[PDB]
Amino acid sequence: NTLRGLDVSRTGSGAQVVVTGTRPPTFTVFRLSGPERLVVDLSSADATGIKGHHEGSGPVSGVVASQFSDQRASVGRVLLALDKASQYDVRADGNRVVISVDGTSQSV
Repeated sequence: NTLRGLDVSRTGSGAQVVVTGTRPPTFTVFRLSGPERLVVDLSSADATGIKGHHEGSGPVSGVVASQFSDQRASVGRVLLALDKASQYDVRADGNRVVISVDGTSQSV
């Protein structure tokens, strides 16, 4: 597999989404509106997270995942419907890709 685990840490200051994988992931993150959404596209690996979204995540209303094929390769799209406006921050560390969804406060 490429993606081996997927974790969501809902908290009031920021919700963290973690995607763990066997190789460093190429990704792109972007926004959509009507409804407010955050979208992550993952290459080589298609990471799908589901049923991990708690009914009390202050940020994430829900998460849908789908993979599409490009030749023998696969692109996975993760879609997070939101409860409030976010400023996402994404960083990689080893085989983990971290996305933290902050509200409107970016630095203390």
